[PDB]
Amino acid sequence: TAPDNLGKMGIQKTPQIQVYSRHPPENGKPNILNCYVTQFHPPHIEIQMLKNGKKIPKVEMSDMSFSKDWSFYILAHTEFTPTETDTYACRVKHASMAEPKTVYWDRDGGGSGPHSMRYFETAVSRPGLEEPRYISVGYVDNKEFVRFDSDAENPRYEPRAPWMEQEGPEYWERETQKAKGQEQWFRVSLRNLLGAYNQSSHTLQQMSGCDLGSDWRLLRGYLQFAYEGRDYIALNEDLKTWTAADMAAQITRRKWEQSGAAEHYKAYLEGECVEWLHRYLKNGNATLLRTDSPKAHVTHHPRSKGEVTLRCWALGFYPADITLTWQLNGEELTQDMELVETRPAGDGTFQKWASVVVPLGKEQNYTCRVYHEGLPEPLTLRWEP
Ligand SMILES: *[C@@H]1O[C@H](CO)[C@@H](O)[C@H](O)[C@H]1NC(C)=O
Ligand SMILES: *[C@@H]1O[C@H](CO)[C@@H](O)[C@H](O)[C@H]1NC(C)=O
Repeated sequence: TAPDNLGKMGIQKTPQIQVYSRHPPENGKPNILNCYVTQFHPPHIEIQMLKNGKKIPKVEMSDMSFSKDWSFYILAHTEFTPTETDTYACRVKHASMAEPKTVYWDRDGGGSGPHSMRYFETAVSRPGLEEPRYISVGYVDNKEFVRFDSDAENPRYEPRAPWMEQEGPEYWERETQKAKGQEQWFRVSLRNLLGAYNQSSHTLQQMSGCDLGSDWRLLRGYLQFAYEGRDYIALNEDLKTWTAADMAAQITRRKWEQSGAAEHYKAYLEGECVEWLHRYLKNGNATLLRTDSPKAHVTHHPRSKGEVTLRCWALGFYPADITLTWQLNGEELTQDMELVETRPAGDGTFQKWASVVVPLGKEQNYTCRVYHEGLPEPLTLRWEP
């Protein structure tokens, strides 16, 4: 259930690109190629996937999520069957870069833990058009489940997970009406903010949600806003007081203090947010509460006559929480270890790898350990000659 805002309001980051396959690539066998682009702002971006320099058709996109620091995520993926000589790339156009960036494919909560709900709301003012584009994405445990997009010919909240088909029409009508309210709220706020910062594209973001534990009781609630991808105002953990990021947001804070806005959101986070997440978790039991254990292996990458890189892979796991660690004769090497952010592999599962540089001839004294709730015991494995 989406939040409902009350009183209104009173820079570029270059993307990071990762290109990888869902399964270990075998020539002539079906697979999925992923292009995972993160940490960029503004959200507008153009992504193409290439095979031998040719645009690949029917590329799917997971759109319009963002992280705690307000920078945007996107996942582009397409099924493909690789062969030995083909070359594959991902080409990204973003306003933070002078020219397009091409990255080539190198062939070398959830479950039983805590749970959370989030609504990621973004309005972007467009120069050639009147109204801003307003998008709302709802998430349960890293899984998109609802979406509203004002660029739709008939804008409406739509189900994005199969267990939301269960909700009757009055649910969708009620959520959609909230979205239209939010759209007006964001539109007038964008106009106020343009004056407040004395400006002449612009972005306004909201993130709201509740965190639950394993007992499914409220751990913490959030309600935070950003302008131009930078903190503006956030509701503190007490759900009573506000933290303002600059002098403009201080004016908004005192206005929202006079009007008791914090209590309106406190009631949503403590009651509605918690109770309907419970229902979503139970309706989506088979999907959200499953555990898929990781399959793990170690690869060998010589770099000179004296040194080699060992990379510990974990594939096909759900939920996303996982711990990869390297050890040398029993003691852990976390400080001198190279990791990659846990990444989605395009089918509901996730991937991660961790690497160390070791002297050639001592590979057998290094061990990788994998911790995952889907594993009855932690996995221990080492490079196999
Ligand atoms: C999920 O479904 C199974 C089978 O229907 C049931 O036994 C289990 O208790 C359910 N889990 C939760 C958390 O509702
Ligand atoms: C390293 O590996 C070898 C091979 O098993 C072993 O003999 C040795 O005790 C291990 N540990 C150290 C500290 O050398």
